[PDB]
Amino acid sequence: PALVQRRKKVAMIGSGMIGGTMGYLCALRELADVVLYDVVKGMPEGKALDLSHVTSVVDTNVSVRAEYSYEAALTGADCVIVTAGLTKVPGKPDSEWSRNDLLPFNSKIIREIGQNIKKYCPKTFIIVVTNPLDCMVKVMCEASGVPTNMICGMACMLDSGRFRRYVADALSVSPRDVQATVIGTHGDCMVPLVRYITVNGYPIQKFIKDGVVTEKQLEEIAEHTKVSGGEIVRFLGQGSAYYAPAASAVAMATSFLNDEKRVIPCSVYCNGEYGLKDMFIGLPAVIGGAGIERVIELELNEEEKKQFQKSVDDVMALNKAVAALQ
Amino acid sequence: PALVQRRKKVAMIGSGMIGGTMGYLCALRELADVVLYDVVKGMPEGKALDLSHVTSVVDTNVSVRAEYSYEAALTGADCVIVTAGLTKVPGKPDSEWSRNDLLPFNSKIIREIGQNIKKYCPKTFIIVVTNPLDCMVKVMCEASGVPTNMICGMACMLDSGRFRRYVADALSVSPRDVQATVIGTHGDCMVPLVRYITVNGYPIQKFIKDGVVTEKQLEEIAEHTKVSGGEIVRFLGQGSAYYAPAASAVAMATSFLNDEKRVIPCSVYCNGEYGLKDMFIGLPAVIGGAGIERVIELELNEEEKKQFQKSVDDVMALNKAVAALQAP
Amino acid sequence: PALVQRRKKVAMIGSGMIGGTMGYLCALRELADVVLYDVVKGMPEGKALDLSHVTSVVDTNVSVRAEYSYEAALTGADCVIVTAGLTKVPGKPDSEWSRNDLLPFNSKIIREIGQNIKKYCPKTFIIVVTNPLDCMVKVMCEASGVPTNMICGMACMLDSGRFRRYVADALSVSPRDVQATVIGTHGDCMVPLVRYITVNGYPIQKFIKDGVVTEKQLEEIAEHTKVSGGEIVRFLGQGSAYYAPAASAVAMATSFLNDEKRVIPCSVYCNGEYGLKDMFIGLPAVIGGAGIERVIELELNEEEKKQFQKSVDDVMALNKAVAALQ
Amino acid sequence: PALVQRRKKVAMIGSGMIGGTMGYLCALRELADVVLYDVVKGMPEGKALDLSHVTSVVDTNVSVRAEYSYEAALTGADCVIVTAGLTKVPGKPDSEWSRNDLLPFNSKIIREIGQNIKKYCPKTFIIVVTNPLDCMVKVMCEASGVPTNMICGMACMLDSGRFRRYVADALSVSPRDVQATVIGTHGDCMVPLVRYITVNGYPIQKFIKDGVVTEKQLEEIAEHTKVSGGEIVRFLGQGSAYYAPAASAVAMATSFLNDEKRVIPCSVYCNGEYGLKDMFIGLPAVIGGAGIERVIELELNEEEKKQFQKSVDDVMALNKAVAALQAP
Ligand SMILES: CC(=O)c1ccc[n+]([C@@H]2O[C@H](COP(=O)([O-])OP(=O)(O)OC[C@H]3O[C@@H](n4cnc5c(N)ncnc54)[C@H](O)[C@@H]3O)[C@@H](O)[C@H]2O)c1
Ligand SMILES: CC(=O)c1ccc[n+]([C@@H]2O[C@H](COP(=O)([O-])OP(=O)(O)OC[C@H]3O[C@@H](n4cnc5c(N)ncnc54)[C@H](O)[C@@H]3O)[C@@H](O)[C@H]2O)c1
Ligand SMILES: CC(=O)c1ccc[n+]([C@@H]2O[C@H](COP(=O)([O-])OP(=O)(O)OC[C@H]3O[C@@H](n4cnc5c(N)ncnc54)[C@H](O)[C@@H]3O)[C@@H](O)[C@H]2O)c1
Ligand SMILES: CC(=O)c1ccc[n+]([C@@H]2O[C@H](COP(=O)([O-])OP(=O)(O)OC[C@H]3O[C@@H](n4cnc5c(N)ncnc54)[C@H](O)[C@@H]3O)[C@@H](O)[C@H]2O)c1
Ligand SMILES: O=C([O-])C(=O)[O-]
Ligand SMILES: O=C([O-])C(=O)[O-]
Ligand SMILES: O=C([O-])C(=O)[O-]
Ligand SMILES: O=C([O-])C(=O)[O-]
Repeated sequence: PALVQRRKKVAMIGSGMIGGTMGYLCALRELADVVLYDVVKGMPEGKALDLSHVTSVVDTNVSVRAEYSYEAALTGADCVIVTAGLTKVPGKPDSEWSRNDLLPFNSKIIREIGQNIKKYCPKTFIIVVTNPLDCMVKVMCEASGVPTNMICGMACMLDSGRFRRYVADALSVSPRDVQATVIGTHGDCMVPLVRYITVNGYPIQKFIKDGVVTEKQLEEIAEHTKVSGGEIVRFLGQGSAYYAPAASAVAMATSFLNDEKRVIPCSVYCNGEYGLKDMFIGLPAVIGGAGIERVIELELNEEEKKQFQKSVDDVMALNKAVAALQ
Repeated sequence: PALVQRRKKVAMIGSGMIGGTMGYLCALRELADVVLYDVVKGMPEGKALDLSHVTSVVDTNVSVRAEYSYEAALTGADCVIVTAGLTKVPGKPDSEWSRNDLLPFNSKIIREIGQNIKKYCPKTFIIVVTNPLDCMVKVMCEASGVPTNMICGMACMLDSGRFRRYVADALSVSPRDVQATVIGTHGDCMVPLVRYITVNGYPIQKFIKDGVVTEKQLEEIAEHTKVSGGEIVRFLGQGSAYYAPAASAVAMATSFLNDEKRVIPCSVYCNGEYGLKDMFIGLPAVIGGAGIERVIELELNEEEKKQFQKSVDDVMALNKAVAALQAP
Repeated sequence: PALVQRRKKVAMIGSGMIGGTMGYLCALRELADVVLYDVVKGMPEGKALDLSHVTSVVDTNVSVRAEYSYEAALTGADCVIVTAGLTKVPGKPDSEWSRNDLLPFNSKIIREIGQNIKKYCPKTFIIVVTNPLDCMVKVMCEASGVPTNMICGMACMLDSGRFRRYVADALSVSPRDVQATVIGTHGDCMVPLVRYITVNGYPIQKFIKDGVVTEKQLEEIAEHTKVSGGEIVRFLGQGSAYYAPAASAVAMATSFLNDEKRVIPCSVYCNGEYGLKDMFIGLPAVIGGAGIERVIELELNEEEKKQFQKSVDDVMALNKAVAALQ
Repeated sequence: PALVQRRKKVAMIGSGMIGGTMGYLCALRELADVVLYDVVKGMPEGKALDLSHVTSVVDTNVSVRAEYSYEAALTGADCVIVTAGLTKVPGKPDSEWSRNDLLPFNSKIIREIGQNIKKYCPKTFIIVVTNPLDCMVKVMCEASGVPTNMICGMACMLDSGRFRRYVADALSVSPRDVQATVIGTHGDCMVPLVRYITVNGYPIQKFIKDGVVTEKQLEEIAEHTKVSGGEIVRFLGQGSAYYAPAASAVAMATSFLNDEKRVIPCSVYCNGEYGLKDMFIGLPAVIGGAGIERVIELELNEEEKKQFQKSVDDVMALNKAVAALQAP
């Protein structure tokens, strides 16, 4: 009869490794109907079929469909997750992999998508994934026109998860009980907050005194955290990480769709925090039904401010660069 | 043919509110086969049937059944969760409800159960719930004879859980991201560690400075945390809390059965921590497939040590009384 | 700021054994905000506190609270599950337990709740649990005035669940893969459809031929199914079943809230099925975002028609008794 | 202290698309520790790292590691899922994609892995995924030497899942409530049992008579089911389906590890069923803690027997050829 409860709808703009994987999580958990969009014809339909098949195997019921027009993909989307763009510069060695070099390639793609979001789903919650992340979020914000609390970028939840897993291993505890955060720009200048590491809220410092972990060891973990993306790029040979990036993005989408109010670091709009304005950078935030509801301005020690400033310079330089392109 | 992968088995010794509720969680998550045991005959069989029906409704497959003998209930249990005993003293005003008053009624029961565990499943992991919790864990340890890392009491995860829900409501965040801990003995002398509260590892002091919450609010929250049990007893009229207590005990059991190594505060054996020996008390610990794999010692400050020390005296006095009064 | 994604809200009208258990399921699964209402004061606040504490323990975030006024409990409820009423007749012996005897006591309670639903949440989905079920849904229908596709009674999913568990045990397979259905009036006249039992879609007859189970065994299971509610009443001593009943009603509400379109037997409004009109009785149905989306009319053999007619007569007499009372 | 509850361990031999995806399910659901093994160097390590990262994101705790020796990968494996092998013959047009063409490229690989299992984890439950499925299960069985109930092939759950999705869409109901099964060999000769389709036990015939679906519609659904694999091969351009295959394999692995006794059609050893001996073919079976605990023989009508006989003839032919060409 009259539909009273409508399933949530998530449009995956870009159906590569991450888009498909996020679609998988949606089908596995029955979180929402899924739309797979991409410029590559055919592939999206193959994945949609494969995913629709998953719903039977795992006894869930959501609709997964491919769409090749912006209008069909975006109309009615409660949340739009963008992964469209390149992951590596063509004809460039894995050792020279740089997220920033992707800017000239993905800038125009993010812009076009945002103009379409503005046209077809101006009230949606946008989650950007495309690199260089913090820069692409701004481009997306300017082109989409959505309120600044309704757009963010997935980056720091992934970096923090990496940070968390390494600490968890060192301590021999579930990463569920390791709170470790990475803030700043998603890249070599990201800032792992070693000082803020807690084990179920217990200061990491005590674990150092009790000899469970050493200061040197934690510093090495922070370093491993910064280069984890490039490490996977090198091991994989082709493309980059997608399982954790997909899981992080969906976690954020979920906190939004279910108004959970999780505390998740991500690339958020700056309203004066740290003296920053009209830009996006990775900071701890609360994601709820009204989108980004809080942005935490942590007190930084000398070393952290130093690293964060460099993170800020990197971002502002990238945004200057995009402004020069168009 | 031969069974190669056997389901885990959790024996609920006591099939009242909490025992039946824990049985429900196992059924809902297909966590393990469940055995319901109680001195009251008839009732656990009714709950076993009800619970077996749940498996159909939620598409899971675990066996849920009642056993009336200790031998049939305990044999083969990977984990034994004890809730057997009284929640309230007969003919006593809810205004006067006290967990310590139960000491005379539950001691004997807990001791008998431990003697049976020693007899039927000495390799099991024991999770005690029966109040007064910290004293009972010790009685259970002595009677069962299991290694000290294979036994604990469920309490602080519940107390921290309450602490967390209140903080989460004051900050408008998911309790998943509030790490608030309560240590000490489960009672009026429990120690809500207000100074240690974090929001995804971020010091609470930052939310205080930001003007989102005040120290005053936090202290009122710790006070609520402490009287949360009695509050529910008074509201309910009969019995006490069971939904969160059951979820707490099962989360601990799951961390054991799956070797998750989650960091959950519970009543654990002390062998030097905080200067305590031969006793159990609420402390942050790591629960893994080897039982209590680690007992965390926090750097308490003067005021905290004073409150913890009061908690220590209460349980030591009671343990001495129990030993003094024990039958040969 | 502006809330865009709002959690679903389910009101439990009646906070005894079943209302509290359903609240438990909502909190454990982060299914929806919960409201506990009851005529008894204090108790609902006690359970609400206990349940809110659960969210922390299992890392979910939903609001659980007690409300004493109908206006507070019902306003905004996406779904209302009614368990308000008695489970046993005061003074009557357990051996003489009957759902039909509860009619004089619960009919007035249900009618009042219906009028309050009309007033505060006419657009909600109503799931009645209070016995005598099929009769009570009718009472709720007339008093509430909601669309005929927006009200139903929970009973047969529970009866079928019991039916499936017993069959599952006889065959040594997961109940997940046993399709067993009970239709008719929730009572001694309920009709377990032995002939329609399938194991992952495979006819039960083949298993009979393979000697996995005998026809006599199936018939005894059908009988056990019929008397399961009383068997539990007798074993419990006080009250009746609540774990499976609660799970059954939440499964129904979930199929509604997420528009799953599950095929769940329940008490639904008849528009001519079996020649039944202006009444409610248990039949297989499809529950989705638009409430009862389809009612399935199975072909019945001679014995089934015979047993079903008794089911119909049972409930028609009950509805007759109610019109005489109010 | 001593570990008492050890996590389950699943070894993905072959860490391509399906192998990696199954590891994801294990990490997402905290089902078991995972070992990613492959002959391609580096790639498994990249995926293991990425999957270990997932555990933090979704708050679970299982170990995910890459292993380059058969011994490290296989020792202690409760279950081994083999996806090692080719998906398409190089240089052949997608329009000419045929699973049987893979036989000469994957048979030796499957045999080797089997030889290593016999040595390193003879008590494991083996789930083969590599095509051509039914023929590879037999090679694995002979090479590995495990009891016939401890090995099966994943295929019909996938085929049946596609079958169920299409029917569910036609009826506008959840696939959870559609029981549709495909038996026979995983290929063009697979048998979608249209006549056995039920909606929560209710026969599809009634929906035809009531005008909800048509005979042609169901026929197109059976046909669409048979060609689904190739359909995705052609759409994707490179490789073949992996999301549903992975979920089907892990669902089977889970029924074994949790002794759920789910009724899942899969490639199982035949000892008389439908008159077949010494071979594997897709049939409904019960998967539990003792591996394949029952194989269901369905009554087939004339047309079904004709089609099933056709799939039987295909696999027996191949099994014969494989044996003739096997290396000493
Ligand atoms: C911030 C962070 O943590 C993180 C982590 C991992 C990857 N990424 C980035 O996320 C992006 C996606 O990675 P991936 O999924 O592995 O990549 P990949 O598998 O290559 O898929 C990108 C997809 O987008 C498609 N595409 C290209 N142009 C367009 C366009 N105009 N409109 C729609 N689709 C288009 C492309 O055809 C392909 O299907 C890359 O830019 C990565 O660098 C970010
Ligand atoms: C530590 C903590 O956080 C916490 C929280 C809530 C309740 N509790 C305590 O946990 C216990 C159980 O709570 P409940 O389930 O609500 O209580 P309740 O519902 O009364 O059930 C206790 C059950 O144990 C049974 N019993 C009594 N004596 C024996 C015996 N000798 N052997 C076997 N069974 C027996 C009794 O018949 C009843 O079915 C009480 O002692 C509570 O105070 C502790
Ligand atoms: C159909 C089916 O399968 C099934 C299964 C089990 C129980 N039931 C019935 O479901 C109902 C609830 O069972 P229960 O929860 O176990 O029972 P119980 O635990 O007694 O709770 C019923 C609750 O409703 C309350 N109540 C009474 N009158 C009102 C009123 N006017 N307004 C609001 N609340 C009121 C009462 O105070 C109590 O808290 C009974 O009628 C049972 O017979 C049906
Ligand atoms: C039965 C069924 O339903 C089904 C469905 C989909 C795919 N499959 C088959 O499953 C297999 C794997 O598919 P995929 O994962 O998508 O493919 P793909 O991603 O290409 O991975 C196969 C992996 O195995 C590796 N490999 C090759 N030889 C060996 C060896 N000797 N030892 C260890 N690893 C080796 C190879 O390097 C690659 O990483 C193929 O044979 C498919 O045809 C079966
Ligand atoms: O951005 C990336 O590619 C990463 O960190 O995985
Ligand atoms: O011990 C108790 O009863 C409590 O805290 O709920
Ligand atoms: O209605 C009942 O009481 C039952 O069947 O459980
Ligand atoms: O076997 C296959 O590749 C399939 O059917 O997906």
